[PDB]
Formats: sequence, structure tokens, C-alpha cells
Amino acid sequence: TTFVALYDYESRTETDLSFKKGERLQIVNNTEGDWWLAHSLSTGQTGYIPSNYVAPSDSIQAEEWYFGKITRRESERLLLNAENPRGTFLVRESETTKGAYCLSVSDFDNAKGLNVKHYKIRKLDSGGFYITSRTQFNSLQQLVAYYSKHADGLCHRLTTVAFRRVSPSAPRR
Repeated sequence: TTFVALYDYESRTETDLSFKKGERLQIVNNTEGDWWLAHSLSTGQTGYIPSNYVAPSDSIQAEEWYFGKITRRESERLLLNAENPRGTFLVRESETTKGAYCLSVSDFDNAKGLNVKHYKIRKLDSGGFYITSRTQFNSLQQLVAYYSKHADGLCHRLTTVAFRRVSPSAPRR
């Protein structure tokens, strides 16, 4: 029944709540379309939070490496950062196939230099995800936990989560 914060937010009014990314919140009243009343489980503060800054706990949008409907052009811009080591990755929605996802990872080939590898993740009719038929998965979170321990078909193992994600615009009310 808990939620989790996706970004950092600073209080603008006297009735809203300031919170940092990763803060676990408790939605106590969601009878409001834009701003919900939440109780921070870590700092103990209560206040109104923007509903777009949070996502349900153990959901797909709540993961730090899930970036949503970011385009391929915009996905390479985050991974091509010089700070990102080899293996910096993110999971985006497949713009070609609805319901599918793409995995964009940063890679260093000695022949092409720094580059970005894109692997499309296919959704089974049963609800499963896979990149190759040799290994199938049920959810994207556990898929990342595999390819983060061993490469296994990928040019490199998943390492760093892509940081530097702009905070979305707070909705007015």
C-alpha cells in the first residue's frame, strides 16, 4: 500500500511536502486528481505531493532504470555521457512495437569507439519477457538482475544505472 519517490521535490506552498528521490511515501488520501496527501515513511512528515513524482512500490515505473517513453535519439544522449562507464543502461518503451521494450546500454568497441547497444525485449503472449529464446523472464526487474551479474549474449554486463534524469514539471492546481 506504500509508494516511492522518483525525483527530488522542494515545497512551494505551506501545505505540500519536500522529499528526495528514493523516499518511501505512504499515500493516505488520493481523492485529488493532481496533488495527493502523503506521509513520508522515513522523515515522518505529512504533506501534499505531486502525483507524477511517485509510483507504486514494486511496480515497473518505480525502478530507477526505467525511463518510460524516451526516444532512441534521446536515450543515447544520456548513455553517451563521459561519466558513464561501460555498461550504463536504461529500459525504455519500444517505439516500434507497442507493449514491448528496448534495452539501451553503453559499450566501447575497439573498432568503433564509444557506442550504444540497443536490445529489443519482446513480450510473450503469456506475459513473459525475453531477449533470446534461451532465457525468458516474467518481469523486467528480474531481467536486469540477470544481465547485471553476467553478460550472457550481451556485449557487456549491466553495471551502472543511467543517472542525470531531468525532473518532470510539477502540475498546477
